[PDB]
Amino acid sequence: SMRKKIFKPEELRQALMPTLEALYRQDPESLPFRQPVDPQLLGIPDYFDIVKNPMDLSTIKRKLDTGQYQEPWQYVDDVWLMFNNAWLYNRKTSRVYKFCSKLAEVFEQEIDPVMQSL
Ligand SMILES: CCOc1ccc(C(C)=O)cc1-c1cccc(-c2nn[nH]n2)c1
Ligand SMILES: CCOc1ccc(C(C)=O)cc1-c1cccc(-c2nn[nH]n2)c1
Repeated sequence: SMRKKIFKPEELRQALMPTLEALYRQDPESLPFRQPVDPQLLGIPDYFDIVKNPMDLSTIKRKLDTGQYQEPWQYVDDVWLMFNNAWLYNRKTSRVYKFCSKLAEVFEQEIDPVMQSL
């Protein structure tokens, strides 16, 4: 049979937190992603029009710590949401877009063997 595995939040934290840590350890590349974008402080008033579902590393980390992910796919979705938001909002020539691309390469490398082990 093809059984759907049940995951406990503390098990997801142990398995998935290292993949998030790998993003945070990229410096300077993770710096734009460590806290929610504040459009007022960054002077980008159109941000929340373009980005309907903001996401950032601090939110993902707190969701892992506090057990808000029932399934690993939800964590993976939040990470790709964060990256796709940044590629959407920022220009291809921009520092943040290029940092995003680096983080996404790191994430793809880290998430695949972890998800295979899960
Ligand atoms: C909430 C802010 O989190 C961070 C901030 C900065 C940095 C840096 C400087 O690298 C790392 C984290 C972070 C994140 C998740 C896991 C871990 C971690 N878990 N076990 N070892 N490291 C470390
Ligand atoms: C100067 C333009 O900032 C941004 C533009 C877009 C976005 C996003 C994620 O779409 C993020 C930031 C941002 C936010 C906080 C810190 C930093 C930062 N701190 N050190 N280096 N970069 C960069």
